[PDB]
Amino acid sequence: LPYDASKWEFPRDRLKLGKPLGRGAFGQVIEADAFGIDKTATCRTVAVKMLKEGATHSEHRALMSELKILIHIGHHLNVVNLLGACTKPGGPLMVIVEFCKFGNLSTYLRSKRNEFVPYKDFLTLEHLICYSFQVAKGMEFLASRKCIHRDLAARNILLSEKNVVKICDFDARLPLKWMAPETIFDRVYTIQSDVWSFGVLLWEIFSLGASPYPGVKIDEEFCRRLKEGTRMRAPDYTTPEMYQTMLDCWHGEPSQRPTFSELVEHLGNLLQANA
Repeated sequence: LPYDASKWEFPRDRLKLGKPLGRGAFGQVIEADAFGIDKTATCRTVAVKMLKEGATHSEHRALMSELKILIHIGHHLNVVNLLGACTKPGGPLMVIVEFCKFGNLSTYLRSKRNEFVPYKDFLTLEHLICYSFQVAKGMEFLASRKCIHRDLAARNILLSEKNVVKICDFDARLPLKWMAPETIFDRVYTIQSDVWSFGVLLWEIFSLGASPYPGVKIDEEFCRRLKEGTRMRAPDYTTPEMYQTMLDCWHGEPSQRPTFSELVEHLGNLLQANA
């Protein structure tokens, strides 16, 4: 796949690496200041995806692959965007993306259970609904580019400066809890199964950062219930209409669940109705 170096290549000497933002079995992210990464004379903090010390050609083919997908996907305010890359000889392959200072959404929300009042420092129904709305914008975009997230959860939503929230990958979690029933069973992954996932994320937003299916067992009977119509109860901070939206996204038939386009319209209505 082509890599237009004129548009994307950024000089390693303009990149100053800082503290690691995360690790993994293959990749690793690390904070960094890049000068003029957006054509202006400013030092901008960014997130750098680079390989680990001793990474193989397939780990190398992987980072490079994800680089082209990012270039493919394109730009959207509600995704963690590609800013530039270091691919030429004389250094480590590095994929520079936007840095989101507040971290994933779940961890952030949990931290604000004390700083939250439905209506008026504090979060409010407007925040929770604005984050939901933004994630639907972000997903309507990815769906437009014909991408499927496969694991849409709040830990994969990062919070930046303005209350802008961005999707990435576009304490632990049990990823099965976000899986639509046909995905769990027939193992299919479609955007309509991302909407189910979206519904679980909404639930996380209004439970202020909680784990779905509170203390329930994920046995084969769990997936039976789930396939028959069993569903989570309203989280402590939802709006009845936000909960109704969860039930919609959790529809048995993927075709009957709303489309992200439909959800952007609906959440825009709820948001504006919020005032």
